[PDB]
Amino acid sequence: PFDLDAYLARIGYTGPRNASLDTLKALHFAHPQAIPFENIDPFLGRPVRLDLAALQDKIVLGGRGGYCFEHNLLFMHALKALGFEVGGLAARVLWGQSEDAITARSHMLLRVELDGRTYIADVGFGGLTLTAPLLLEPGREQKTPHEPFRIVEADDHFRLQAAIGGDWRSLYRFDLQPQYEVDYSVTNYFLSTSPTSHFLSSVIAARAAPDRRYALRGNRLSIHHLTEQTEIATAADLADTLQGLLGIIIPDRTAFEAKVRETKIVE
Repeated sequence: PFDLDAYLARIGYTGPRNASLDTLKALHFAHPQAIPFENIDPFLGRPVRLDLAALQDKIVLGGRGGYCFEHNLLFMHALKALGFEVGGLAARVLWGQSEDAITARSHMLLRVELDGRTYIADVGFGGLTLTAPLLLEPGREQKTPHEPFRIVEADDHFRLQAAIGGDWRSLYRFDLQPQYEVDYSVTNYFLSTSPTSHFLSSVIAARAAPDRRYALRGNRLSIHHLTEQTEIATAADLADTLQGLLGIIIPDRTAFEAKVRETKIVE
């Protein structure tokens, strides 16, 4: 039982409620501005629950954010409640540098079928949040409220890329294998509890705005203008940046400052 009314209020959406491309675009823009990307719970060693009541409690009622499964499960339920035809996908993250040739299928996105065309939707990528749905058409450069994006087709996957700094940079790679909640729950368990997850060893946060994007990785704050960099020197500063600048909830401030020391994010 999904509370569509509460969700649209959480994201500040007052437009028409229907299963149109105009609506999908307004939701895709509004969601990552209103609901931050963050791993506060995993960083603090608390569990991430993916069931729908737990998601609404945390994010909608509780005003918090989340990482990809939390964002995209939520978006999926809302789109389904609005009457969109929607399925889960999974992706391997290519953004940044990995110690793996092939990285794990650690990211979730969505496919949306609109008048017999396939779009992808993804309001939960931490590296760089997409702010518009994208047509699944290889090669085609697609305008969004922020950067241009494109999907390229390789041997047996699609790669989503964004135009950043004059380069096409790959966010992740995916195929069309369908994913269900049970599949995400396995990956979620790994990412929120394995000592090998970077979601446990550091803070990762992001939020979109009209003119800019905010990104925090550990002690590095970046503001990307439609690019200011601050290095955060202390746990108190990190917490103030999270809570003040980024609108992120820290549910246990002393456990937070204590974790920041253990991980030496700031040291």
